[PDB]
Amino acid sequence: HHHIEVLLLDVTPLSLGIETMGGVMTTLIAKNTTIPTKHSQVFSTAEDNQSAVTIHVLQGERKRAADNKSLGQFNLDGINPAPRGMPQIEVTFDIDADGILHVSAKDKNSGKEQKITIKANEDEIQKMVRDAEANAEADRKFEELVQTRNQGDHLLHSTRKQVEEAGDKLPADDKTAIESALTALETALKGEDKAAIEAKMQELAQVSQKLMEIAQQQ
Amino acid sequence: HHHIEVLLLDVTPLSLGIETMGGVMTTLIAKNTTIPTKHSQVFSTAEDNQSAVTIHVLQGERKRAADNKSLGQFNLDGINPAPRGMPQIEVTFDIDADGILHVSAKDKNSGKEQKITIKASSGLNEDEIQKMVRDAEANAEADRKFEELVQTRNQGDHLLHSTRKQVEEAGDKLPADDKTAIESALTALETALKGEDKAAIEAKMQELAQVSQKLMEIAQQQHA
Ligand SMILES: [Ca+2]
Ligand SMILES: [Ca+2]
Ligand SMILES: [Ca+2]
Repeated sequence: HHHIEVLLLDVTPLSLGIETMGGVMTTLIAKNTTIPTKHSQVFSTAEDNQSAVTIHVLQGERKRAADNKSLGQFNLDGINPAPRGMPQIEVTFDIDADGILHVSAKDKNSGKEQKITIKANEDEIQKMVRDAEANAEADRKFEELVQTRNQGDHLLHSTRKQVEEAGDKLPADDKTAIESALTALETALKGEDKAAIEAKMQELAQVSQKLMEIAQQQ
Repeated sequence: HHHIEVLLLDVTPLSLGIETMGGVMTTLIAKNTTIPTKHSQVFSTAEDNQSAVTIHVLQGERKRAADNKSLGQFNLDGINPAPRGMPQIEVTFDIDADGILHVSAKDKNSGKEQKITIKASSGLNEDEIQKMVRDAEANAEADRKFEELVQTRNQGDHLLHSTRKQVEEAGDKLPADDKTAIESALTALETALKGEDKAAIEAKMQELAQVSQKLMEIAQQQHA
């Protein structure tokens, strides 16, 4: 008989994750995930030629990083120069039967690896859960906003880089409309309105058609 | 000394897991998990001295394994003899940036390892994805009931086998009335396991506990 059975030794009381760009908690191990378990996800740099990243370990159901429990922090340095998004940093959360959490960060290109060990009531747990359930909508809105923001900032930077290396190819009126749309996006990014930013991204995208060809023709 | 960001925004459309004992889907990677990601969990054999396990890979939200889509299957052979629950088999689901799912299984005692690669589009299409979601919300209560029933059944099966082993395990320092009453409770439990009622089975487990004091004592002395 070829059957396999689930070992259930324990469950996690709260979500476990790391802080990512925009000050948001990104979950590696969700609440009520069976223990022992090993989850890992791949992340990247937020800047061109960024040489190091900070892993800030968080516990809780809130979306804003400061609104959760801070478990620990460590750095991964020696990341080889590359555009943002290029380096691949694998972050692993490993929970054993002892309930002891191990967090590691590993660069796949350079092989460099760093890690920490994190040790460790019901009233505080339930307070965190209730507090999360009370603010749930604001938290969701914040999360979506952050994602939209990072996307927009990316769009802004990339479009400006291609505009600078475009000339003198890129024509007059196109460059004017593009720069105006870029300014518009930049102002939208400071706001709390997700829809306005989506709108500005779309607007910048619709005056940007020629840029693609120009960069492609070399 | 700067910010770290999510590499891809892509997420898994449906849960990914394997079939476990009782024909139930156990999820390794939940629906809407960001990619690339790697999840691993430890499982074991369901029978004594079992030499192999079948890893049956499933995609979907249903609790009955067959109600989900089968992605692929492979066997992990060469498992050294041991009681059920003893071998430690680590199953890993790894989705890369390309969205390709790699499933591996490794027995820790024997070091044996087997794996398969599952391509995208060997899963459900967008329409099928939405259909699966609807079907799961429609059947959620029944699926949950089936799942709980399966867990209860497996606990009961364990108790049955273990108690019968204790009788087998010496096991006749056990007197007249006791062996009979225990075997009767075991038969009652075993027939209850055939039923669809979780509470009835739990009841038979407790009742079996009420006839087992002498077994407990004898075994306690023999081990100690
Ligand atoms: Ca099975
Ligand atoms: Ca994960
Ligand atoms: Ca950060």
